[PDB]
Amino acid sequence: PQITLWQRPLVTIKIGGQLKEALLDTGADDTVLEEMSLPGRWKPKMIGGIGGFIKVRQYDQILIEICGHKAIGTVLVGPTPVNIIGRNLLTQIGCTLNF
Amino acid sequence: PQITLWQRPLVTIKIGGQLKEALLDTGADDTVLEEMSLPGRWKPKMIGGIGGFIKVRQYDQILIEICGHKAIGTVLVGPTPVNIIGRNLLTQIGCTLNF
Ligand SMILES: CC(C)(C)OC(=O)N[C@@H](Cc1ccccc1)[C@H](O)CN[C@@H](Cc1ccccc1)C(=O)N[C@@H](CCC(=O)O)C(=O)N[C@@H](Cc1ccccc1)C(N)=O
Repeated sequence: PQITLWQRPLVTIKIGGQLKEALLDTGADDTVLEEMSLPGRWKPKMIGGIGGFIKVRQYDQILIEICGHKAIGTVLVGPTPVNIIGRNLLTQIGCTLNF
Repeated sequence: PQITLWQRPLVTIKIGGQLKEALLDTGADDTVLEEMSLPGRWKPKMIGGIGGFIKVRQYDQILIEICGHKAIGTVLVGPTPVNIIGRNLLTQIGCTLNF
């Protein structure tokens, strides 16, 4: 699809059998989900944003469905206020900016 | 034009007589620029992202040129690590997400 930006580019995703809303973020290298019940092993990570920094949980090769389009890749889980879909997944589902 | 997301979607902006590089960010409601010589009156403000919050200086009705495209709007100035073009200005240049 095509999405205009008058509103947040919020979308439905499905991950670890659960349905969640998530923001399509071109300013994010990574995908960061709020605290959630995810299965598998992980590795400790530190990431940065406008406010400062937070510690995440690195989940690799995780399946996720974004607006009907499936992708596998790294998913970070931590103290973020919004679920964020970053370029590691945005490239996957073939998403582009247009103007 | 069309911008894929294999690399950060960085663009050349001109503002206040000066040339900078700014990141096209669909996850940002607002435009936030690093500290810069900007003329005029402004108003304190507090904003948040991953990591926490920063206080910015708010400039209303500032002209800015993005990849050739002229737009006028609010620009925020403060301790952001990088230049961010937000949805307030992204609408003004007809920018959309596509996938
Ligand atoms: C900037 C304002 C107007 C306050 O909006 C946001 O903060 N919007 C955020 C959405 C949000 C919604 C609700 C609540 C809080 C936040 C986006 O995530 C903003 N996108 C960029 C804004 C930005 C870019 C560059 C520098 C500072 C700030 C971002 O933080 N991108 C992060 C997303 C998190 C992530 O990718 O894991 C990023 O790529 N961070 C990199 C790059 C980096 C590294 C170290 C320091 C600074 C940046 C990283 N791997 O840490």
